Amino acid sequence: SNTQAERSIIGMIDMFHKYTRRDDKIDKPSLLTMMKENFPNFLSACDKKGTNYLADVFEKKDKNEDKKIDFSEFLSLLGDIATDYHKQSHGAAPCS
Amino acid sequence: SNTQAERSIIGMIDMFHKYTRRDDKIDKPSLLTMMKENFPNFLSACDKKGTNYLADVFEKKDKNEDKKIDFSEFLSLLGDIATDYHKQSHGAAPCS
Ligand SMILES: O=S(=O)(O)c1ccc2cc(N=C3C=CCC=C3)ccc2c1
Ligand SMILES: O=S(=O)(O)c1ccc2cc(N=C3C=CCC=C3)ccc2c1
Ligand SMILES: [Ca+2]
Ligand SMILES: [Ca+2]
Ligand SMILES: [Zn+2]
Ligand SMILES: [Zn+2]
Repeated sequence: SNTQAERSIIGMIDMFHKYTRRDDKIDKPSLLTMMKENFPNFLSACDKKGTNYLADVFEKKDKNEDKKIDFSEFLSLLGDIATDYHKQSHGAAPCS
Repeated sequence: SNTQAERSIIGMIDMFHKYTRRDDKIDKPSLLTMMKENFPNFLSACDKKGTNYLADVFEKKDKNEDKKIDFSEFLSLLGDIATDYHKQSHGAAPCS
């Protein structure tokens, strides 16, 4: 009875919870695994452009420098991926 | 060949573009239609709790007060919906 958009939001929370530790936050090796497992085509587009997105993603998104990615910082990471796909839809190259 | 997570991000951009005007932004009646069409179960949970989420969503999310919701403000709206589902998964009531 949920719509495609509601299922996508619910699945986003469930995806976060595949990778969290017991403090409900994602550490660095688990964040890189999450990216490889869930955004491999995005990552491959970046590599084609000469960008290794995994070299700096944790440092860029761990905004409070606690060495963990909490749910708010995870939303910001999904917002960056979504913003790259929105620029592509307007004719930008991937991973711009 | 895209994963479920990549399909969800792509579908999010496509959903934004169902509702934009020619300036790539969503006006107020189209934002309310988008919510009714895409998040009806979320909305129904809010109504059960006595909250009419559509009364104030535009005013809360139009952060630069230009009377349009641009892609950045649309991501913030999806982040609020996702944060409510993340609190529910931790045992909060819906639409808290
Ligand atoms: O046709 S599919 O490629 O299988 C597809 C997948 C997910 C979608 C998410 C959509 N909406 C979202 C809402 C909130 C967060 C992410 C996507 C809309 C359409 C979608 C379509
Ligand atoms: O089994 S389903 O209910 O049909 C489903 C639907 C969408 C998902 C999105 C997922 N990941 C997302 C990534 C980015 C933005 C939104 C969701 C993960 C699992 C999902 C599962
Ligand atoms: Ca952090
Ligand atoms: Ca605005
Ligand atoms: Zn959690
Ligand atoms: Zn656009």
